[PDB]
Amino acid sequence: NPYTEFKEFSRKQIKDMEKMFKQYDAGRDGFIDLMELKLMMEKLGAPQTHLGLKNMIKEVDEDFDSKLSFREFLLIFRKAAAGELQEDSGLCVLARLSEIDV
Ligand SMILES: [Ca+2]
Ligand SMILES: [Ca+2]
Repeated sequence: NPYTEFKEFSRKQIKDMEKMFKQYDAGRDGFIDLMELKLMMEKLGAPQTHLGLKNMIKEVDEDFDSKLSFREFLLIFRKAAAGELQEDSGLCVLARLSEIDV
């Protein structure tokens, strides 16, 4: 339940993040993998290097399967709002360029 874990976000914000997550999960498997993340960053207008994509995932990949669950996607926005993302890092750019202002 993301609504009890991520209290810093409104329901509308979480739903918007859910909508974006689902947009880029091309295979409907419930995850964003590296290839899917590559495509998302391309379509946001800020393509990332292969290693940069890997490092983006690694920062929030709590179950070490090299792909992002919806919970881990939310962790990106939590980190952005906790002041923990490095200036102009891939994750910072993702959070900025999404329509979601946390
Ligand atoms: Ca997927
Ligand atoms: Ca994972």
